[PDB]
Amino acid sequence: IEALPTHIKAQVLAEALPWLKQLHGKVVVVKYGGNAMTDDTLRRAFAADMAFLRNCGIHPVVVHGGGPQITAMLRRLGIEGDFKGGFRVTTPEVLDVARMVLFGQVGRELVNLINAHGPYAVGITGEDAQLFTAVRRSVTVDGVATDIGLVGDVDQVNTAAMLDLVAAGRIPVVSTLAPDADGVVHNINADTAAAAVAEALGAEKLLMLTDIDGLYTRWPDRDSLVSEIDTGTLAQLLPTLESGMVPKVEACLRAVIGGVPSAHIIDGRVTHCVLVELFTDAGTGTKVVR
Amino acid sequence: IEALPTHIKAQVLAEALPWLKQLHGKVVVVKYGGNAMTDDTLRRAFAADMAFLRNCGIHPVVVHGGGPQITAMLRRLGIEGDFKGGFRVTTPEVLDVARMVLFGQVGRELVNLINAHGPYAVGITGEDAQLFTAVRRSVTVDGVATDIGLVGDVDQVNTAAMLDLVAAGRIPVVSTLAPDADGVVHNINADTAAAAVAEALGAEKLLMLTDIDGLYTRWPDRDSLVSEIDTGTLAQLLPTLESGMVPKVEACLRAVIGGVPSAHIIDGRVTHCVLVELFTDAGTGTKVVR
Amino acid sequence: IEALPTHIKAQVLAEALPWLKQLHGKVVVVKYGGNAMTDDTLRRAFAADMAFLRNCGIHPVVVHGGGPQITAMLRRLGIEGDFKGGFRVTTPEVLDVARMVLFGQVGRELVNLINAHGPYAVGITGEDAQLFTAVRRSVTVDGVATDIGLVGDVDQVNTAAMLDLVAAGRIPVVSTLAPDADGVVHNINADTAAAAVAEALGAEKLLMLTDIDGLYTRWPDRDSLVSEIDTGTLAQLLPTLESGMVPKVEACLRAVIGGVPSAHIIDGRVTHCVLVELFTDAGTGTKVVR
Amino acid sequence: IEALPTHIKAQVLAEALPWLKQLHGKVVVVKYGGNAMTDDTLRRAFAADMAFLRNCGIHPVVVHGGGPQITAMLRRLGIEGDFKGGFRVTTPEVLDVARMVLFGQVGRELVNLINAHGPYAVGITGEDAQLFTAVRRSVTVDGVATDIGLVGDVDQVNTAAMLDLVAAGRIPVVSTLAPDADGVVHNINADTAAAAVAEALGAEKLLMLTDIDGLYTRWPDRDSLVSEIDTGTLAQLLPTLESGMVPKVEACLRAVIGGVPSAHIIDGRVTHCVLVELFTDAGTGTKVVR
Amino acid sequence: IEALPTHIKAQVLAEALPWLKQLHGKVVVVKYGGNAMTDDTLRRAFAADMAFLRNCGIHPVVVHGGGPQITAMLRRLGIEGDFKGGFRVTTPEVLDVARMVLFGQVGRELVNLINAHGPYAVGITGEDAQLFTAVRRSVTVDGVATDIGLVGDVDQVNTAAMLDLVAAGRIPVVSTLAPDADGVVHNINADTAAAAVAEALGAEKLLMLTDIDGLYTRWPDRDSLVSEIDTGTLAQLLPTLESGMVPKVEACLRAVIGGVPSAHIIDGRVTHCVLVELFTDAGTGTKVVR
Amino acid sequence: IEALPTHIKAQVLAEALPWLKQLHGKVVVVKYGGNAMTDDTLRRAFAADMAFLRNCGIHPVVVHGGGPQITAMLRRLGIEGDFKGGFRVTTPEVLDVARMVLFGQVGRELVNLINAHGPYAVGITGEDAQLFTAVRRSVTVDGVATDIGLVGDVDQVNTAAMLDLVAAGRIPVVSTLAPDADGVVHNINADTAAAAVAEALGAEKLLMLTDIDGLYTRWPDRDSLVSEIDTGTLAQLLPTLESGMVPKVEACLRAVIGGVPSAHIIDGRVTHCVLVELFTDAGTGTKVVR
Ligand SMILES: COc1ccc2[nH]cc(CC#N)c2c1
Ligand SMILES: COc1ccc2[nH]cc(CC#N)c2c1
Ligand SMILES: COc1ccc2[nH]cc(CC#N)c2c1
Repeated sequence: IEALPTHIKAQVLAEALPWLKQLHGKVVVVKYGGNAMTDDTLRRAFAADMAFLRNCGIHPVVVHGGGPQITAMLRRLGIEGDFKGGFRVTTPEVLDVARMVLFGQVGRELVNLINAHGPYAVGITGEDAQLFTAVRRSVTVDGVATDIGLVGDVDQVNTAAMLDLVAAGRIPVVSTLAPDADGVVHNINADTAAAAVAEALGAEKLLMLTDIDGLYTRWPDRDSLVSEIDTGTLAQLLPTLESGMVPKVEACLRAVIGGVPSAHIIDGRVTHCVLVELFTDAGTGTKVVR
Repeated sequence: IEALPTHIKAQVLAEALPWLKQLHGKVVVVKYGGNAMTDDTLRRAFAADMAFLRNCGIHPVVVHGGGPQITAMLRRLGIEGDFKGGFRVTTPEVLDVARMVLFGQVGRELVNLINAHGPYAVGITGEDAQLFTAVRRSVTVDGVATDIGLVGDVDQVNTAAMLDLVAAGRIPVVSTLAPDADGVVHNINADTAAAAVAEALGAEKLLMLTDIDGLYTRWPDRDSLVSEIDTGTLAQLLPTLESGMVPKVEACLRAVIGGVPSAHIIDGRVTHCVLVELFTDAGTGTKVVR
Repeated sequence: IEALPTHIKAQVLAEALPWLKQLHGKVVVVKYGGNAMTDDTLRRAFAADMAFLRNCGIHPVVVHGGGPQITAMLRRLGIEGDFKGGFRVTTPEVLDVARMVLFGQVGRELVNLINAHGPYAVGITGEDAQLFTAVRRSVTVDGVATDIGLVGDVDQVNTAAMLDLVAAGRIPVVSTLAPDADGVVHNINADTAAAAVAEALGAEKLLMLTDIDGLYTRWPDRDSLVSEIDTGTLAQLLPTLESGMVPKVEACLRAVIGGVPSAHIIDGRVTHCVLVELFTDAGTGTKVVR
Repeated sequence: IEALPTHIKAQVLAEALPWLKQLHGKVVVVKYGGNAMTDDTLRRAFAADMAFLRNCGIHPVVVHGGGPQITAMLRRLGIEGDFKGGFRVTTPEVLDVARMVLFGQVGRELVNLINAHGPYAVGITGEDAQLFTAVRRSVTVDGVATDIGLVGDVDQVNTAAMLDLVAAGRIPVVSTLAPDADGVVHNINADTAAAAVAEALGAEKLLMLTDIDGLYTRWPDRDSLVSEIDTGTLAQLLPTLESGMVPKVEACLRAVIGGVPSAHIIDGRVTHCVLVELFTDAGTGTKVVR
Repeated sequence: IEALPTHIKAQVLAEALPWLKQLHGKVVVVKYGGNAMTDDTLRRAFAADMAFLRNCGIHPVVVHGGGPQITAMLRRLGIEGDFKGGFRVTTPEVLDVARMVLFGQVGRELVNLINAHGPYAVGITGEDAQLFTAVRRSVTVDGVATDIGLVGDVDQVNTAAMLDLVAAGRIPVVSTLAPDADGVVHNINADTAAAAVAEALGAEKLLMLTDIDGLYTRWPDRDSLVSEIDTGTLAQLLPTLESGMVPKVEACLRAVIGGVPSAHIIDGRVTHCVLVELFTDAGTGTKVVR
Repeated sequence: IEALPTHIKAQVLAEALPWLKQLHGKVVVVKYGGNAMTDDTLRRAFAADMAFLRNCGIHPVVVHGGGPQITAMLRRLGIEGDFKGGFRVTTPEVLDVARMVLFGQVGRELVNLINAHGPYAVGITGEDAQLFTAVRRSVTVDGVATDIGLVGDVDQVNTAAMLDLVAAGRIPVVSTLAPDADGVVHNINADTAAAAVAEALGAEKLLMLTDIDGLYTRWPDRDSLVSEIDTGTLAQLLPTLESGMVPKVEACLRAVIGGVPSAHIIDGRVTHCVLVELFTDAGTGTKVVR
């Protein structure tokens, strides 16, 4: 990268100014998952990008999944799954394992990676300082609403306490597990939790790290890819998308309808995707507005 | 407990005043382990006692072990141990498991128990916000100093950041794992870590929850039990005590020599031991001064 | 009190937790009078109980009477009383004496007693920093409303300035004398003033130290005594009670109707009554709610 | 005062600027006694002058005596005096009376007078919030040091707590009674206490209201009067002055040696003396420096 | 001024108290121009008067004109004027000169004069920290509304940022030039700007330094001069006054209608006019209320 | 700039992180002059670069010259110069013009340019709030020290007040004129003033905008250009450099000897030079250390 003239190194920097000003002093919630989380080079760049934001006076908040890791640990422990539709029933035993893996393993990697750049990252769940609570969610399989155990949605968020942490110059790394109103800890889908914290905290943007270029109208036509779309005409598209796409899209809808100015679905496989989406116009993602 | 006259209910309350005043606004570090951690009734009372302290304007800081739990999980995972002397070699694989169990399991139970009383408890390791670092410790077996993997002592403690958390009305529940200077996470003996945070934070007292009445001069003579002892004549006794006793006693020495006014070894098997040691003279523990 | 097993010393302490949490950070106004004020052992315990509250992070505010002391000083000075019904006409001369005795004698004893435990207690009247004002009250004798001099009710209270003092960790000891709108100092009935500060400050509880077990429905049937009663059915009882009882009861009504959660009439003759009423269920008092 | 041209009304105002700047944000301790305290017109002007200072952002602190009032009350109460030399033995009974008169009568008049201008004045003794302590003083009669009861000197002053009160925009009116180290309240000579608070608080000036023009070298030569004098050559004069003069002069010495820039002895019989001494060069007083 | 008895030096000082209290902690906007700005003795006294206010804890804000100075510099530069009616067309070239003279010359004199008394004065325009903006004003000549270049009225005022400066103990010296919404700097009539800042800042008073005794009903009858007048009956007089008088009077109307308690037109030729108007009843000015 | 792949737009951004972290929360003093000040495209980019820094939470402080502009205005005014050696004698008349041009013209352009990006820029001299003072400097011509009027060096700097302005999120644009100890305003060489504020404020870096590539050892050998040099071996070179170079180099020496970590001489003719020097390694400048 040394053979690039110094006068264009300058212009790409200067073209970040309007987004630097837009984002200065603002909350940005980032849901992190996919291959940006399993490849060492992508995950290092993500950590560095969160340190970037922080050394700009932007306030990143990180929400992480970990689905495959939970599966692998359950298998190492020889815990037999029960399945309704294609969901695993989260028994008390499976919650324990899930909590142990998300907060004790996956979140620790990200904290330590970010903290190679400074004393920034701090891991939390809904359990810590009652930062947020959960309500038992139910799922519908082949038409009928069914219970699949200790799985919930984010209920309410201690907005104030949360915003103090970011003000101290700290980056919350959020494992999505939280008590219900009786203290019973539930596991929350990370895409959903991200949307819910973003709306609670009054975030400026919600970034979705996903394993695709962006939202395709009529997959797999290459002509279908989109830069930007509103909630109205997005929700009208929701019933068509592939199974894996629904969660990333419903979170974008819940967030932007919730008042977040824009939610973004960007390519977690691109190294430094967070930087390209926030500080350049060459975004491969797709932006969502009302 | 209803058949006790109301005029003696009053006196036992009034006799807490001199310790309430002594402890108001002060840091108390509590190392929690043993049966006060595995029996539901004792562990609930401990949680309630930490909420007590906090609703008095005292600042409890909780440091927890978890030795047996780590063993059990390693066995469930079929991870083969390597042993020098009688210590397990903490490989990278064993650290991961240890971190996962201490922070993702054992610390979560205590956080949720305390948080039945309010939004108080918050789990941390040395990794979070770089709250403290570790230095690789070595051990001596049958005379020779030997390496037993990623096991360390607390190196340095972010005293300021730590004291802000307690000031926000929060109870840190500390899992004793911390980066070394190269970011490599080590597991720290919980008795040692407790002594080290206590000295760093300028704690007023260090409480040691242990599975005994107190320190016996010449075990097992019942006539040997002691109420109070200084560092000088305690250190002269250290080479005699049973293997399990050394860590609880060396931490008391490192802490009180470090400037902590008094370290206490109290009976974790007594329900509400923390209350009896802090607010009554009927302590079964043994106090340590210089 | 040493022959009581250490495991019950613990339980009576632990049973204070729910009231400690309820009262942490809250204002409690205590009207102090009667024999809890003239016996050295009771008055010392009261002082110690106010230091207790303060070393729990509770905010006590003390309002005191002094009726008998004023009488005695007037008699020592040979000041002749004028009496309408059974009230003394508070002339300018009698106000001076009253102020001198309440603020210069009775309030000083309590300040010095409390301040044996720390730099806590601070004496004030309505005159100091204009903390509250008075409006000339009139009385009805044998049916007709009559003037009995410079006697008033609390008019308005500098709520903000008052709440700063408690925040500095100080215990206001309030002598109930205050300017009217023309600067003319009036003497205010202490039971009434207590109710009025309690409502102004948003106190959590109002404690009434009185010389009885509690409120009797149909005195002197022992079967008449009550633990708890609301304002509606209390006010319906007011026209029956003994002359001395009216002031303690009307203050409870004005306070709980004013929004104070509960007012209490407790036995000032019991040593440490404040402790038993606040931190035990063995209360001899009687609680008042709406 | 209306027949004075408006162009000289202006100049006398403008000539206050250098003292306004010198005194802005500074502590000025004023000992108030004498006829400036017994004549209604002088005492009203003094009150108004303290409100002046405060509405300039200067920090007045008022210390008051009351010797004659104590005598009169003791006589009304028929309390027999015991006298060694010409001092009254302050028995426990005489302390009580003294405290009652100084704090409950004399200090109340001044508080209410000042508070005709705003919520400024606040009465205190050493007892309140432990603002200062006393040490038992002894006196020498006809050569021998003799005990004359509960009379002391100011020992130590809670400088910080005191300076917070002035910062809240409050004027402390100080009755000079304070606990000794065992809680035993003593009466302190007001001239002495004034010097001691002035030095503790780092006052800019100490003002002494006295019943004379100023310090005369060789009284009663009119040619003897002085504008200014240092400590060295003042102390050399101390053994000559009239009995009543010693206390006003020793306080000036203890204060200016203590580091207070200048102590002043001014004419309490002049209406608005405080204003003339602080904001004009036409001072009748006498200034003291090192 | 030394031959004036010290007892009347005192009374004129004491008669400032009610205005000192009224103005303590309040904003006073002063428009400064005329001969109080060109004579060295008057301008020094004005500077000293602003230091007076500040060393009383009053918050002066200074707005200055400079019409004649701009003319003189334009003439020295040989810049030819264009005139519609009797107004100069402010071209880009004339703005530059105006800004250069007002902010770089006239405002510097006043800053340095005030700052002989302390680190008080600070020069600003609407350009600095976007403290206020301008909207292009038009004028009506012989009946028709006409453009006369880059001349505007104060549009909106950064009230908060402005009030922080005064709180730091600083005196803003305001040159009345400000950007429009496109960044194009305009020159604002100083009388108008003064009224607009006064209303924005919630000033207690607006002082107008002008070259006259006060507002005459039917000039030049000496019997016409007035002490006080409301907005209603003032506005009904506006169409009659001399050309130079309109701006001083319309600003008084815009300010007092805007909520400022009183605007004053005082005699800038009297040395220390600000002092006489604020702290004496011998005002030659004329006060305006609703 | 659109034809550049998005994966290299990312890398140049990511390579700013180590300088972003180094500079976060730090003071950077920038001396601005030369063609970066007279060409519209360069001066706009400079303004934008100062907004960049500010929207990163870096604290820029701008010091500006204006030599040629002063000359031009003096010539337009027909003010005859007096010259000793090749310096103009700054008479009172020339100071006035200099102040008027620097603060009223040159500084206004930069303030308005920066303030197109937000309410950031604020113009000051040493006169405002006494932010810094000057001491009359003398010059040596052909060997002899000679007076050339009201020209000085920065004497002392109100470090605290200055650092508050930057903390409020404001960018001081400094015209280098300041009072001496008698209030007599002097003109200060801008290169010198920049070095002096940088050292006073504890700046992290001093940036020098100059019209060259960088410091040449033996000009004009192209082989002479340097990236980095310490003070020792730089000072040994000072006696050789071209006349225009001395001021830029002596300021670098006074600053880095004064404790500033690094001073930089960079190419004001490169658009966005500030960005390239601070956030890229492709610097054309030359860095100075001890
Ligand atoms: C109050 O909310 C929380 C929750 C978890 C936390 N971990 C570390 C900190 C503070 C630091 N450094 C913290 C705060
Ligand atoms: C502002 O209200 C008051 C009234 C009386 C007081 N006495 C002592 C203090 C403060 C201390 N320590 C105080 C404050
Ligand atoms: C924030 O608004 C402004 C505008 C101009 C200023 N000049 C000097 C200061 C602060 C100081 N000392 C200042 C503040």
